[PDB]
Amino acid sequence: DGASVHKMALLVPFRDRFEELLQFVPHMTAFLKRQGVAHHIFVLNQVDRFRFNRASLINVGFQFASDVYDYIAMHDVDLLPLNDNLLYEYPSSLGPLHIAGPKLHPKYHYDNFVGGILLVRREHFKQMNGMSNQYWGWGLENDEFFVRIRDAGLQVTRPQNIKTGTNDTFSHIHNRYHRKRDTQKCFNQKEMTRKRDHKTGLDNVKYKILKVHEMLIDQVPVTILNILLDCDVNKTPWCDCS
Ligand SMILES: O=c1ccn([C@@H]2O[C@H](COP(=O)(O)OP(=O)(O)O[C@H]3O[C@H](CO)[C@H](O)[C@H](O)[C@H]3O)[C@@H](O)[C@H]2O)c(=O)[nH]1
Ligand SMILES: [Mn+2]
Repeated sequence: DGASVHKMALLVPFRDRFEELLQFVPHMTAFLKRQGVAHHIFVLNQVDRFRFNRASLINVGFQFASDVYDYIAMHDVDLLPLNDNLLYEYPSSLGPLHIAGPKLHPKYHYDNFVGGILLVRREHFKQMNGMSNQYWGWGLENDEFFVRIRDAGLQVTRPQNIKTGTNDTFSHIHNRYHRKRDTQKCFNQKEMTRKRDHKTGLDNVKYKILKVHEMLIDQVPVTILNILLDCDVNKTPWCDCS
């Protein structure tokens, strides 16, 4: 019959979370198969020694993923949906589809939280020049992206009529001592990362993909990108506070 189907690039920024990944892959694969979502998991493995930069990794994963994927899911590796009514569907013309809304997320409950699991059309992501590159270490990168969404004249949509709440919609298995949040600030990080970034994004992220690995986990194919991010210490020296 030849019908076209939407295809989701599941982008998972990643470093030192193997145990999480082993739970993530079978869970998401089963979950998405149940709702018939065609997709592939890309593990975006940061292999430079700078601080963790999930936003730049997402930009890299976006560039790498084939054009056949017409939308992406920017997805934390430790955050699993427990409710089948969370549809990972092709977002509407309105803008990004935010799965892990503040009324459903176990921890983050502010109105404009768009983190955890955020689905974006290829065209919309392109239109916004992707994510800022200036976020090294934990925090703020999704909040700046929220402003990009608005500046592009788009809106965030979230699932409606979800009956579960903050305690039973997602599993967030992330112990703050086990997997520490890198909240250090150095140089003028605080002042700079709190400012909207009109200068960097998808179009100027600097990197090399050193290696592409094809992995199977219990028969499920997953792609690993070993990504070497570059840091310009003349611009973002807080990529390394050592
Ligand atoms: O050293 C790290 C740090 C993070 N991650 C990945 O990045 C994801 C998000 O990082 P955290 O789990 O450490 O932070 P939070 O639990 O506070 O998550 C929220 O805060 C982050 C702010 O940086 C992101 O916005 C994220 O989407 C949002 O759900 C992780 O799940 C994991 O997939 C790694 O792989 N290695
Ligand atoms: Mn987490």
